Amino acid sequence: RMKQIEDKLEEILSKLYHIENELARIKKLLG
Amino acid sequence: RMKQIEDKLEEILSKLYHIENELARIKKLLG
Amino acid sequence: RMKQIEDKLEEILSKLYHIENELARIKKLLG
Amino acid sequence: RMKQIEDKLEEILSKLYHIENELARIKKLLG
Repeated sequence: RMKQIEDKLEEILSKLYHIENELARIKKLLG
Repeated sequence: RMKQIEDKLEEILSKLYHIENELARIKKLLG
Repeated sequence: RMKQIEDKLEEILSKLYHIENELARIKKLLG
Repeated sequence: RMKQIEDKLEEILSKLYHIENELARIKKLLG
């Protein structure tokens, strides 16, 4: 339950990693 | 006390899925 | 120590709320 | 698990702060 809990949070922690990658493109796209 | 925990998680999940495509959209909007 | 966890998932939850808005605003501001 | 969960949540906290911060900017540029 708990290891399943900390697993979803490693998940959440990566998508979040992806969104900054993307505000990283946007910035390009916008000068 | 605890189903709540994994219930808010699927929900934090769902959001980031929303955000996912919003950025997709934003990327598109921009190029 | 388990109400702690939840009250954080909520403060995460909420920031995911505002995030949705920044991007729907960014979204309109170009389209 | 206890320390470990609350080693990640506050890494997601921190991260929401900066993705949020990053969007403030996207605003100000965009108008």
